[PDB]
Amino acid sequence: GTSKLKYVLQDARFFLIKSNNHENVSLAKAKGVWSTLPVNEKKLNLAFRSARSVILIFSVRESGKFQGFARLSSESHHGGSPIHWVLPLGGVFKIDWICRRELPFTKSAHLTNPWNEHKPVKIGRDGQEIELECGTQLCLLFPPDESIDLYQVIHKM
Repeated sequence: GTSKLKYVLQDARFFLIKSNNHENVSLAKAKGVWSTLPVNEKKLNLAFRSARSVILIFSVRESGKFQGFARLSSESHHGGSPIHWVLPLGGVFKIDWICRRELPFTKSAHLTNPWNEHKPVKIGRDGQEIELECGTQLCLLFPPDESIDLYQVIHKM
């Protein structure tokens, strides 16, 4: 169903994450981690303290798709196990995946983001915030990921 998903997204904040390659998203999906440039790191840390859920929605540049979405489970921290990103960096955020399935941009064409001049939600720099209603509807468009159990995510809220 979609009910636990809606509960997790209630009053969440949403951020568009743009990755230059698939390898980094694959690493994030396998290890449950993300890292971003300091300007976005500071914004995500502020959001994590201020909201019940902070949701990252991932898109690989040139792919024409989103690759899934995840919820922050920590602020950024240094000194952990190093991650061999493919680089073109601040701390590491732990994340719990909510959906690991892809969504083509063709299916999000009816959603515009008020915080980016009402451009289609697919358009945005890495770290662009997505307004609550746009972000909720975007997450609800993804195919259901029946491999994930949101019971444990709910307990971290």
